[PDB]
Amino acid sequence: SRKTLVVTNDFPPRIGGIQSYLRDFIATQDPESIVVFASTQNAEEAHAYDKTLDYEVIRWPRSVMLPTPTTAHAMAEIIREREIDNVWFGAAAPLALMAGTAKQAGASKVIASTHGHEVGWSMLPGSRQSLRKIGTEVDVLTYISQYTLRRFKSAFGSHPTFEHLPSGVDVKRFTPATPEDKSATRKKLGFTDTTPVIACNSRLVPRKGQDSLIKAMPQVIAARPDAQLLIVGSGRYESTLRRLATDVSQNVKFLGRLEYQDMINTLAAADIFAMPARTRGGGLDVEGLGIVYLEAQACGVPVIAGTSGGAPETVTPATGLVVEGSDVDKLSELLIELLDDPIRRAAMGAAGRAHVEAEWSWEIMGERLTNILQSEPR
Repeated sequence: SRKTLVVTNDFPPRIGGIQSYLRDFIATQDPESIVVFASTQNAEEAHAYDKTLDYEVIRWPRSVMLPTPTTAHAMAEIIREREIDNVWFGAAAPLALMAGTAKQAGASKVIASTHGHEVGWSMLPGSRQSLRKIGTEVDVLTYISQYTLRRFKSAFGSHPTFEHLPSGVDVKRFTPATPEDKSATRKKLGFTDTTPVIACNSRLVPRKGQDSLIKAMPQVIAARPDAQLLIVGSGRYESTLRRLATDVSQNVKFLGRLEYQDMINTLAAADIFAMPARTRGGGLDVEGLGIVYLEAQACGVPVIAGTSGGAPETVTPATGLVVEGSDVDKLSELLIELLDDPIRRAAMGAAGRAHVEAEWSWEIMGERLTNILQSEPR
């Protein structure tokens, strides 16, 4: 059994995408084979959280962990003292620059995780050479999607192996609603069993395409006058969305950021999950993990996904439809068609559930990580 040190600037109790990603992947592993070396944003909250866990977390008493000589030496000391076999950098850039030190300290395998923003036109000076350095010293680079892999090109060079490691989804928490619960959820929203419901769970930013959905609504309600769009989440773009929703305000609900279970109940009672993510910000504002699509499929709800980044990779033609987010006419058409086709929706939702069970659960994804951490070095 190989022992892994996870070196990361991103770790709970701080909330975020990489925090959730690492927290959940670590949880799939044998706790005796895991040590975490993490930065500390709040020392009292960090300590309280670490007490709940069954594996060691060593806190670096800095808000930000940086690849300095003293951080390198501190890491090296942990590698020697805890007899570490693997060093897994939670984010490749910049911390995986300490990979050389990790190996000198006794680690026989270095893994580094990418998240999709390492390569782009806003890259800082020195960054391309850093990615090369990281590449030569890292044995396994994990990547979240085929899209990101393509975007890297040969930035990391010829040494590392690339392993696909997207997020899993908790298929026990996200689960299809019973008819009774679905009816009760709808009643609490002020709807009935026949109300056409489109749900969108996501941060309220232009990228997620809540604006596209709102703009499609006039056409959708012309076909289905009682159709309801549920916008679940919070973010800077809220006031724009509300402005955009003015002339369809009776058919669009802003539910705010909902409590976890309430959000699941709402998602599971919907007819369609729709998030037509589009790529913006000169190509730099792109969809990464697409977790909301996985959650929807786990709840047995048909999905409308955008063409942005790795979003299409989370669905199959059997579970969802991919749409160009900026094509509002095509979006409303797709929405109307699916709302008029309950038989297909039931089949798409059923296929959605089967798809996440077979390829997206934390049990399935956990196996991939176990292989990376427990295999002999190349």
